[PDB]
Amino acid sequence: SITAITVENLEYPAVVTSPVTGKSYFLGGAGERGLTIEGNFIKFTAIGVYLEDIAVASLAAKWKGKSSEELLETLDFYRDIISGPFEKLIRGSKIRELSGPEYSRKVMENCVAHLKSVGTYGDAEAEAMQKFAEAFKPVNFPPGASVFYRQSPDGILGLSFSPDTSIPEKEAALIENKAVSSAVLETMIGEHAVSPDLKRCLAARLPALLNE
Repeated sequence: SITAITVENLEYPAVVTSPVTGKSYFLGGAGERGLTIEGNFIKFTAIGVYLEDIAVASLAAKWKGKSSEELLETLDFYRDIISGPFEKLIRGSKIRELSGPEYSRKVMENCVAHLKSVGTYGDAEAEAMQKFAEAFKPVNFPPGASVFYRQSPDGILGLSFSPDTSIPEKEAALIENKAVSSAVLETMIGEHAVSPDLKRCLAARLPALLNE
């Protein structure tokens, strides 16, 4: 009953299933990301956020019967999405070929920013971020290539790279650290998140579901 979303010709299936956890997620939102070079916005990748099907039951309690605008304006709503007792899956597909180290540099920057910001950037998180970086080094993302972030509610971040746009069956690395595990999503729909495109999709699509 939920639609799919195509971003720059890169398609995001309405629903999906993890070959790693066997769980099922539904599309929460999609969008684009890039760089602004002298006023001009140059797109580089498409991003999508999937929420485990059980996420609805969880969110029902506090958000069933809210308006797409009430949601969009309430931070607590997104905190619940970020740190909800379910798995979240984030798929980044490239529009412009970037190397593993190239792509990772910025996101890692935002993750460290968020972590030092909320006072949770210790030796553990630093090392976790080095492992994070380490996993991208041997990789390259030609157009259409994807990166999958599996955010386990158990404080683990699953990392897997795909040559195309389908979910790889094995994960490249597992980052075991609570703070870091949510950092990535935090930089996309958190309070201090730039581009509201994903927040808007979430606020627009969830209401329907939270009623059935």
